[PDB]
Amino acid sequence: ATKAVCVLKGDGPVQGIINFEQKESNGPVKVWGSIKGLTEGLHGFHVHEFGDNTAGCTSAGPHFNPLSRKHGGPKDEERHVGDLGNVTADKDGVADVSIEDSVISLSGDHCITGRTLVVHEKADDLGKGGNEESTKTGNAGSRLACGVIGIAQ
Amino acid sequence: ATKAVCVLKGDGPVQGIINFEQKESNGPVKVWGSIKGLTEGLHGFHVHEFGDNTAGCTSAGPHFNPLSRKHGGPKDEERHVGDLGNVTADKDGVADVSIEDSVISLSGDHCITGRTLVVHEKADDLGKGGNEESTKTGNAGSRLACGVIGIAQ
Repeated sequence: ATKAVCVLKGDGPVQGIINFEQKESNGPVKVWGSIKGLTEGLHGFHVHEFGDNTAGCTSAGPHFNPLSRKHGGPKDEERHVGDLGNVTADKDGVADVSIEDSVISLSGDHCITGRTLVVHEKADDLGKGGNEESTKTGNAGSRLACGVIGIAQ
Repeated sequence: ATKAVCVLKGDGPVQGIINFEQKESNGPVKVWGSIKGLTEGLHGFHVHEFGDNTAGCTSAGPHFNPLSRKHGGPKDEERHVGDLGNVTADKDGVADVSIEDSVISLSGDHCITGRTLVVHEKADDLGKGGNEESTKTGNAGSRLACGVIGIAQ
């Protein structure tokens, strides 16, 4: 696939549509779209391992981390595959997403189609938060909204 | 042993959890779950082509038919990869699913992970209905509930 999509929905007002494009299978994935319903500021934006919503966003499980690295920001060398850092919501609760990432893929071993994209409660501390949690999850909080990533047209 | 899962949802009361499992790359895919909120009797059960929920179950597009074949029943040679027949709702609207299919897969050209499972309004006529529509969609009509097929634990 060269296109994927995620419709992000949760228990609250957080909702959004996230588009993925990877026109070259060994090039970067472009991530763009919008999320509304958020508190102002920074929110962690991760790929978790399972496209399982059988019990809400918790059942997506951990970060997508198949190389078993430690948690970082997307620009770190030491990062999970799913560590896509933060989106930023304006004063109106709207987050315009514009990410380019060379670690996630739409195919192969780092393929994220069939897994889950999560927007979290607070900001991802990009591994620099100063406690044990920071280097495992980024302290980003609860899961506000999520959606299994699907093959798009 | 690769596993997949689907949570079905729509604008109405139809809700279900469907599980997929394929022990071996060549082997049969086991499909199993429950669907509630259905009118008693038979409902088309199909894999549609995109994991796109952006406008409800309608985004999911057509049947997953990569081999351009006529619609039939799962038991038929001539069918869509997506053609998993009908599930049966009991008098209380509950469909118990236990299925084994050897044309869908969780890998390869015929992989359904990132695609959409749809439970339809009507019985799918299995291509044995006597009209032009029968042999495209099986006259299963409306999409009651759908969900992107995601990677399970």
